[PDB]
Amino acid sequence: GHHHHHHEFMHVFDNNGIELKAECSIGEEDGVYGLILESWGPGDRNKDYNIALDYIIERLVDSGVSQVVVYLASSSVRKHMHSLDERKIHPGEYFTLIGNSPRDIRLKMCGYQAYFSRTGRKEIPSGNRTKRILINVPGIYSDSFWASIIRGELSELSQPTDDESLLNMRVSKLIKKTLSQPEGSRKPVEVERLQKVYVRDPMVEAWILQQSKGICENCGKNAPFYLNDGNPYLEVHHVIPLSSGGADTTDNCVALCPNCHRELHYSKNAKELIEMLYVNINRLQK
Amino acid sequence: HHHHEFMHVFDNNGIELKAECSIGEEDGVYGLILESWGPGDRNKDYNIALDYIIERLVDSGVSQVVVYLASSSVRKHMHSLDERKIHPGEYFTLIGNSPRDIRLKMCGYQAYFSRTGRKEIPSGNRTKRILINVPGIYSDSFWASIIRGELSELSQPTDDESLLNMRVSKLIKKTLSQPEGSRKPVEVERLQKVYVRDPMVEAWILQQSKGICENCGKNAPFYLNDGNPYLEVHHVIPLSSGGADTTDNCVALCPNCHRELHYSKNAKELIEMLYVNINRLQK
Ligand SMILES: [Zn+2]
Ligand SMILES: [Zn+2]
Ligand SMILES: [Zn+2]
Ligand SMILES: [Zn+2]
Repeated sequence: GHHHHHHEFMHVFDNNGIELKAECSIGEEDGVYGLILESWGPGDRNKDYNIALDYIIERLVDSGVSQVVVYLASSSVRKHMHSLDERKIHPGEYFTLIGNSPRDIRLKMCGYQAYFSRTGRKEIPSGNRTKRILINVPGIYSDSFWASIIRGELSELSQPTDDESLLNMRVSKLIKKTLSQPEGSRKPVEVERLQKVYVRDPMVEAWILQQSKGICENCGKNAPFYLNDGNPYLEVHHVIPLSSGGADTTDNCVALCPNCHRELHYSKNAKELIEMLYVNINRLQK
Repeated sequence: HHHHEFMHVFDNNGIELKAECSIGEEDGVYGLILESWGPGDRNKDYNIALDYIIERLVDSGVSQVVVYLASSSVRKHMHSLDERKIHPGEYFTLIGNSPRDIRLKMCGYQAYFSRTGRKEIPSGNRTKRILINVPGIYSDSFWASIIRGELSELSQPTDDESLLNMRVSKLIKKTLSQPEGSRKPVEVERLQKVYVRDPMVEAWILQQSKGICENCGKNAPFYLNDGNPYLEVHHVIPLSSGGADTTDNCVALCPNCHRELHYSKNAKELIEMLYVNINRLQK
């Protein structure tokens, strides 16, 4: 319901539950979804930008978010830069929050905004450091997650949930802590849900599997196991995902073993392997 | 006002036969229009292609057809459909020991016609342009399945991942020309039934594995960002089947081993070996 009703801006709450002068919103823009922090304006409109950003980073880390992706989201940048790889403010595919304190992470984040102008990228970080920005956590499409980050009341890490992205996020943090044997649920709670899924083409899948000849196209190795019908098991992967508006065509699909298909989603060196395949496989067109 | 979807008849393995046809409507009659075995070996394997058609028609419930001559000479010189009908009786029935012997009956009737009209002595061609009509049926997708076999049904796109797998599995057997596909696929909001899952259970299981799988020995395929070893937790008795979300019903596996327990037929035996090796598990 984003039509006929002028959406009002949400404001980030401090640790005492009190509203900050720091406009924000939760939404999707140009294929990417997350928290859109509004810019520090002329005449001190969003005076608490920096301190509000400190709290967001703080709360993401305590909720188990290790890595994020921050995009430049002022109206000019989105016009003059059409790709997602270029609108991102930081080098590498994922900005990590693990290393340092929330202020240090923020200073750096605010710093990388200065390397942008309205035409494009600058030689030096001379620009403004308090622009409109979009913070993406990969895998997370939940409005309630971002709502809690703005609100300041977070869920406990042990909290059960139906969201599998939210589960993984919490586990990734729980692995670092010493866990005693948890009791669990002998009768787990089922829940009806809606999910968005794309209609896929069996011919594009089937064509890509035949051409592979049952060998993974990233690593050189052959398929791990065989199906009941006798065929080898690989998994077809869209190099430009369908969530990010990619095509369902043979010229951006690739057959991989389960392990490599996982590598390309989550690995620390995932940017190397995705470019590597655009050289090797000549049908793959970016 | 005639419409046509042009095709070649396919065999059971998806190979394009030398037997061009169409799903068309001509003079009110809608059906499969199989082109002639030509003057210079045009449509070489007409008779082969017609056997598949007769086989598929019988497989899909059709026992009766009407066959008209549809050559442009006959069209001109024979002025009613009733005289263009090759067989006596309202229908030609698809019954016999073989589709081939049925085809010989059907083509036997064709010999009783010249290019200009009906022939007193059957001394004519047995391999002519004909329209195979099934009155009552007006589906292109029905005739597409008669023309292309099971390959036309299996090629249909879907959101259902289980059905997408059944179809893909069967399409790997067939020979396939290049698909093209869609450059802007449609997203569907569909209903789903998921379970509320405990992250203490999952995180405990991943800790006690120490980065190695519980059916193959190997380490994690890659180290996840922030240095974690990448494995996947899987419920040995599914939550669908009344499985508990407990440490005694979970195992850590690499993606290869995870898919192996799901999609193999030999998975039902792999499960048994987890109860032997991993003595934590209860059932
Ligand atoms: Zn994929
Ligand atoms: Zn591989
Ligand atoms: Zn599983
Ligand atoms: Zn394994």
